[PDB]
Amino acid sequence: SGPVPSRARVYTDVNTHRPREYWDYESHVVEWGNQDDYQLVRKLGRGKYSEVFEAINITNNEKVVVKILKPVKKKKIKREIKILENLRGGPNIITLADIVKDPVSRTPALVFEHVNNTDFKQLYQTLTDYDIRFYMYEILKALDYCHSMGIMHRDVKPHNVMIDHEHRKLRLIDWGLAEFYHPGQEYNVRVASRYFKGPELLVDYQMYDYSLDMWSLGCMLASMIFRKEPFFHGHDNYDQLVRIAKVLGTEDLYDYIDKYNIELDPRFNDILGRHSRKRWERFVHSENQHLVSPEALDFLDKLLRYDHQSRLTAREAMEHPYFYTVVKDQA
Ligand SMILES: COC(=O)CN(CCCCCNCc1ccc(-c2ccccc2)c(Cl)c1)S(=O)(=O)c1ccc2ncsc2c1
Repeated sequence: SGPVPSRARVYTDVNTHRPREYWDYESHVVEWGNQDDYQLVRKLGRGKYSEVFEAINITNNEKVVVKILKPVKKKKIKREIKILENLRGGPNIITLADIVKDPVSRTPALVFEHVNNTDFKQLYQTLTDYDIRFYMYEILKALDYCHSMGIMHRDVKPHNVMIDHEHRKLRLIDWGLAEFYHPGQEYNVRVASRYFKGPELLVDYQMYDYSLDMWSLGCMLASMIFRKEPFFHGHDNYDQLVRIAKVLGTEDLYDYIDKYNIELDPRFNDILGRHSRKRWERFVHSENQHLVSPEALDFLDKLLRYDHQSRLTAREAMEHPYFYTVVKDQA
């Protein structure tokens, strides 16, 4: 039998209609810029595959961020660089400015345009319904753009969204897990961070697509409006699907595995159990009411859905009533 195949409801054949070099990144030659142009100022972060530094380009004296990579397969470095190049100049997409090798350490280093990230202290406590609507709109601009350019990000989460609230700016970053959509293709499922993995990942359904991104956007929206970070708080990959099941109910889950004839690790059968889909109102309190609205919950419900094929698209999301004010305040 085997799993039932799936296509993407949108942007399906986008990459097919492009020159192979667009998506066949293994093909891609990298021209190394001059590592002496940049001097590193201070470390900004550390993140498993990369370290990040603020640095200055002594050619012209512009501030800049350098991401020094830890060893990864060249094919994956190529992949990140091609996607960044393909996406450069796109809405709220980080801008890759240069690529440099240390002459000795041989570690590759991506250089980006400087963007400031306002502290999560000043942010979280002062956001308000409006600001969240705004920035969710900004994220959807990026997701619709990358999806329309045949790319799925595969690691949407707070840590990969930078907000410069002084200048009401937002950038979607860390494209090192993004990959190109191709109809037919079975992809690796152990991608994204645990709280944001869609159910397709958790059940080992590999023929997924851009729709994966929309699940994690939902996971973000959820923890913002209910102020519950992370929203689905699983202790391991299995229990993660249990946390979801405990909100979205087990009935819709099994319908999903049936529709796509997915083989569930017998392990899950003894852990999922029987659960009702919960109404959103039991996550609402006094402390968070001000972010929760009928439109917020309609929007959220239409992202957080086991069946990838039935989640909103990025465009659909942008057209939802939840954003009616941000689309008018921007015209
Ligand atoms: C390894 O990474 C780190 O150590 C942290 N980095 C930056 C990440 C900062 C975390 C951003 N979280 C803020 C955030 C994001 C989204 C929301 C939001 C969610 C739902 C609705 C509306 C908003 C919120 Cl509240 C906060 S970082 O290293 O310094 C850094 C800085 C600049 C830069 N430029 C290109 S890559 C890069 C990396």
